[PDB]
Amino acid sequence: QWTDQSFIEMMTPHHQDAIDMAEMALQKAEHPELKKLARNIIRDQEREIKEMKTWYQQWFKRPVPAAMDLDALATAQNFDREFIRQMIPHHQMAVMMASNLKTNTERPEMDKLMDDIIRSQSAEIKQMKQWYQNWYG
Ligand SMILES: [Ag+]
Ligand SMILES: [Ag+]
Ligand SMILES: [Ag+]
Repeated sequence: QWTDQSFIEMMTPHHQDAIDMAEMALQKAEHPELKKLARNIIRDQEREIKEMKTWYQQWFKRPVPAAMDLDALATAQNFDREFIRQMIPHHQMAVMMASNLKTNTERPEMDKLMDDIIRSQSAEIKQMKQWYQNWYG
């Protein structure tokens, strides 16, 4: 059961992990589709980290207090395959957390953010699943 506070505390580094992996994709991705996805992840999730940080300090009067395998990704023969393998369940975790917080929060800021996370990351999961089939199925 997430609260606004615990959600931000956990979703911030969770998002940062996705961003870090997407950054690696800018260099190492094989398919242009994956590079485009990576750019979207960086743009959307950096923005959301910024919003969460701003709100956290407003609401709690203090800054946000400080799981994926980048090593495995960097050495994979197929970067895109390993990226998808890790990013799908990572995204699924975000969707799960967001869906729960949506039922717990009273804040319009969080309600809208949850909708964005659920919509965008669900769509990206669908894309990645199809690409995986096309490329490796
Ligand atoms: Ag996240
Ligand atoms: Ag993710
Ligand atoms: Ag979690």
